[PDB]
Amino acid sequence: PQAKYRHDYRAPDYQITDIDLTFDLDAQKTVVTAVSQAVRHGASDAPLRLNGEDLKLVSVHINDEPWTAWKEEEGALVISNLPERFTLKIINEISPAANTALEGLYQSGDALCTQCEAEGFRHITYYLDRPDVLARFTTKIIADKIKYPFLLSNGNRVAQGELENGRHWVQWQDPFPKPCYLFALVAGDFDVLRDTFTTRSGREVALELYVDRGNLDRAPWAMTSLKNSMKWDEERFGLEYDLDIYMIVAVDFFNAGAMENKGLNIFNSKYVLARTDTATDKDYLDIERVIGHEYFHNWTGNRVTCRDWFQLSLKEGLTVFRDQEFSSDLGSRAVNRINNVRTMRGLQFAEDASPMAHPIRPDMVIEMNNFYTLTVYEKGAEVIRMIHTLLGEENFQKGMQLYFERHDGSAATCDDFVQAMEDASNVDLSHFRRWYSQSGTPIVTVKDDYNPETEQYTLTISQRTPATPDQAEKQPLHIPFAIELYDNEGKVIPLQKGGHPVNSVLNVTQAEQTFVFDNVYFQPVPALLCEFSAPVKLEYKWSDQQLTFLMRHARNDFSRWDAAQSLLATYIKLNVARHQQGQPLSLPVHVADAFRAVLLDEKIDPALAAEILTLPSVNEMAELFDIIDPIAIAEVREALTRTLATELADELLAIYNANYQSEYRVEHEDIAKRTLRNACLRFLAFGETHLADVLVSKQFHEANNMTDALAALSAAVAAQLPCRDALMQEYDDKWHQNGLVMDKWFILQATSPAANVLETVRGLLQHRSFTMSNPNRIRSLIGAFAGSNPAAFHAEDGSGYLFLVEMLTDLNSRNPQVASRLIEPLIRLKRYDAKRQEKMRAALEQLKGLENLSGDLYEKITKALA
Ligand SMILES: CC(C)C[C@H](N)C(=O)O
Ligand code: NA
Ligand code: NA
Ligand code: NA
Ligand code: NA
Ligand code: NA
Ligand code: NA
Ligand code: NA
Ligand code: NA
Ligand code: NA
Ligand code: NA
Ligand code: NA
Ligand SMILES: [Zn+2]
Repeated sequence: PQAKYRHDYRAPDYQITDIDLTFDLDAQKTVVTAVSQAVRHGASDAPLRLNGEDLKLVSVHINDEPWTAWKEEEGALVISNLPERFTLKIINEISPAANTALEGLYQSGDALCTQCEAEGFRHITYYLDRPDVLARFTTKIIADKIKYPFLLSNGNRVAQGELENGRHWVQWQDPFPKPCYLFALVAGDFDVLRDTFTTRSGREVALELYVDRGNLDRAPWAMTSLKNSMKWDEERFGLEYDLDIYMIVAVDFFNAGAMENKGLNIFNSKYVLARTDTATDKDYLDIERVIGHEYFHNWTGNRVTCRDWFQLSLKEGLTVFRDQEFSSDLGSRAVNRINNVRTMRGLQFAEDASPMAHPIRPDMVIEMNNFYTLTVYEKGAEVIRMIHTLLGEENFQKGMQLYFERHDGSAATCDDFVQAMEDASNVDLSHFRRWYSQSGTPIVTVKDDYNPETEQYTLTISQRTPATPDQAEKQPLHIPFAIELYDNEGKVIPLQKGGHPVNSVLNVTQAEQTFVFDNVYFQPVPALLCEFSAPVKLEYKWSDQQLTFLMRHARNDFSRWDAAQSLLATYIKLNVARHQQGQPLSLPVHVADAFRAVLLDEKIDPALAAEILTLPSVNEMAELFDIIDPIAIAEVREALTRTLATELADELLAIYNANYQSEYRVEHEDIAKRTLRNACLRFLAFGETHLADVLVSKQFHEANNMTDALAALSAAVAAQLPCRDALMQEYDDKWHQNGLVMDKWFILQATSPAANVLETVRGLLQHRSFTMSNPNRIRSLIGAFAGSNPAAFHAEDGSGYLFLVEMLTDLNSRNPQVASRLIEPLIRLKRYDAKRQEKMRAALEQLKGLENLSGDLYEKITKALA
């Protein structure tokens, strides 16, 4: 399997302008008839090369003439001797029931549905399966009426009929030209939640959410969130929906989260279905996020699409940015920002130091489904947010408007978007463009000096990006570096120089530079990299007192949280070293007192307090170190929790009781209170055992919502409380028939700190609620074990690695996309000690030798073993 390179992009030899599809649907054998109107742009002797995978070709016609000048090659149908313009007709057969990979047309329970992004449409018929080929689609679907009473595709229904033998048909038309990755088809029997939204200018849009029979009680929040997405896009970005109908279909078998197929989004049911007894606050907010995300793609992705897949971030980084702004505007901006930063520092930074490192706009790709990454998505969004930071909101929106004005109806590039932003704002983004082409995380080193004689404060800022596995050459970036200087009373010192205000976003563009501020009347405590203003590692020699001062005084909530993270980081590192020496946890009294102050400060937003009181995950902890000791990290996180639970016991219980709420509501103030309360409960669970057991079991049994029940159950597991087994069995007995709800329980099994967790996880492969056929089950058990139980996954005997090899041996053949997702923990081997590294290598070597190794795994394994 051969890499493709961005620099090899060339406009296509042929275009397709219109495609008429007919599906004669059956799960065992579907017959597809595709009639395309084509135009040659290249040389008269260049053949038409159509992509196709696992198709059974029945016939090829060119202007109704059966064609002889063609051949099939690996992954292609190559047609020679064509006129300049012509009708292509292909008939081919496919087999949805055999499609375990869930790419193309496949079966989800009794439904048939598609997933075409990135290169799935070629599993349906022979086509120019590349996103710079846009065409107007009409789609006729013919099927058994009892099995498939609903037959859906993109756009509007234009024709309908009934046939003999209990078959019927429906034809759809979508007036907007699209790349084929945005094609969708769904067939099945559903309950349908129907509603309407009227856009700002008066267009009435029929909203239809299709869910499995019996699930309509779990549909209203997703519908509500769609309507909120539509309104918000109008208010913030001035964008309205452009069709008559908006359909969403929730399917249980889906490799990823959700898909923005024009007018017919297809969602993993995990990001649709919610009721207060089945879904947590975090599920509600995830659903809101993802519904929004796919909606936002209607403009950033569909009305302007991608020229080639190396431009994926053009839509994904921008659309994540939009989903984050949506979430932030509707909810707590601080909490949104905190948690996006946790993901960047804790998961994205790890990718950017791994063998799979790539720039947000990749240069080389073997399997494009491997590049739906933290980097393309989350770091992509940080790059868009940097543009926002540099331009300001009004200029940013002018840029968005210029982008759409230039590129509406076409496929564009990352560079086109940056150019629009530059031209509309008159901000020079030439240097900035290097964020698109350079991989790895910049390290920004800051030193300071205060000169009491001149009242000048000098920051000396330096940057460098270390080399990564993919790029040996690195250069300085245009880093927007936001600061705020605090005096001894906690007030902001105005930033200025030579009598002029200075913008608080510093342009850090060189390897080294100095910034000098005047009229600095007191030695400042700085807030540096405010609101994580660039996706960089910050090296600054903070004192504990500067950090506790920020936790008390900083103006932005985010900076209060971030100061706490820097305070903890020091002691996390101390205590990992101590764990390796066999020593107890050491923590200064003044660090504990800082957290006591947060617990007792009645001015602090509970949402913020809750996040300060949520320790960094084991993934965020791992980013503090060059070589990761995952056992020491897990034990340190546990010991730090135990120490704070003891020290803060009375305060924790008082805050726990004070935030009790008898009504459950999905409302942001209520969520914040509950999050603080359950944060307190987490510490209490790790305190004196008897009290813990009582609090936790009572919360579980008395909870009137899944947030409170799960928080209690999760604490019982994490602290290994006496009540654990009984509560876990109760949840199983009550919820085993509900896969989404059981996913939570599988995650808690997989992430258990118990000594025999791997034995228990292996046994759960035979659980009544588990199946290797369902990506969500796989990810909640196997994936959570490998990815979120690094202490057990990285057990010294290598047992974790061998278990993952066994699972991947199956998944490599069954569902390579899910396999590739699950291999990630193994490809980080260079972060671990020599002995783990050798075992991880031997596991990778074994996988490399699989018969029929998928391209998905091959790409990652070869990078890892280099
Ligand atoms: C591969 C696709 C399911 C990903 C989708 N375009 C998203 O960003 O939500
Ligand atoms: Na020709
Ligand atoms: Na076209
Ligand atoms: Na799109
Ligand atoms: Na808000
Ligand atoms: Na996240
Ligand atoms: Na988020
Ligand atoms: Na593939
Ligand atoms: Na420029
Ligand atoms: Na200094
Ligand atoms: Na990490
Ligand atoms: Na089972
Ligand atoms: Zn997306």
